[PDB]
Amino acid sequence: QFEGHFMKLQADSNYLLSKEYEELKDVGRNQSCDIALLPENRGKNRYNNILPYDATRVKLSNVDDDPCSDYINASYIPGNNFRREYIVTQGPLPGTKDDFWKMVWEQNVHNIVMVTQCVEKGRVKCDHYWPADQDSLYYGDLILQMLSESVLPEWTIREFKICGEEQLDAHRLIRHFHYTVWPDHGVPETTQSLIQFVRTVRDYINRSPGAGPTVVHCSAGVGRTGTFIALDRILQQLDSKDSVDIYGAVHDLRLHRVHMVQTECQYVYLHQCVRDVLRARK
Repeated sequence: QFEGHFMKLQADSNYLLSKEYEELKDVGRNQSCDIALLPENRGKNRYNNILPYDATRVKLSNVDDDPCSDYINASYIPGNNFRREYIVTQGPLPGTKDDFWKMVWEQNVHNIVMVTQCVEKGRVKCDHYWPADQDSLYYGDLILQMLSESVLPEWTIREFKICGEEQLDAHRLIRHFHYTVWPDHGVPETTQSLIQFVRTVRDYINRSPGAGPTVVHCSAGVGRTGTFIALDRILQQLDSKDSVDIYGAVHDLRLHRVHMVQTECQYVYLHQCVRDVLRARK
């Protein structure tokens, strides 16, 4: 049934697909971002036009001295199973790296997804915010150590040990999934690459049932990040319900954070992924 739906959307040079995507443009955008606009938080945002909504931002534990110490450019995102299934965030800045790992710890994060390179087309997109070697490093009051690094053709998987400096016995294993082949222009050259990356991450998410939200970020945490989350949601729907609601998924993402699935081309790519999964099965 999806195949016929997608064919009708593509008819007349994607007329109905484009109309549907444009129907989403205003979704969620009347929500305030006043906290992110406070002057004390100005240096904490990578992009002026990509701020979390007050109603869905992730809050850090407040430091007794600074009233704006609770701020990070990050948003809760629902999935098929939980209201706070993901946390989406920007590529950390040098000045927000400690806040990022504080959020990871406080939110009980066990899986982090990164869908960007640190530098692309000579432009800085994300700071290298994890250890480069096997030696331990403090990020604020949290000790981080890279236990392993596995470089595969289309992504890299790292294992980190994290623990607070007070309770060295109460450590946690974190997995980091770095998608390394998103091209400098457009969307991935194949659907198979992001499908299989998503399936890999989801298999690890399903293995940590007590974990907090899965962190997902790119540079701004909206375009590639929203494509990853939408694809994760609809591949689960396809395997379970045998149904698929791409529009509803992107709509729900937009309610929680601006620009999720930021281009029509990314919206098309999601439809092509579903079509390709179905075709491979028929």
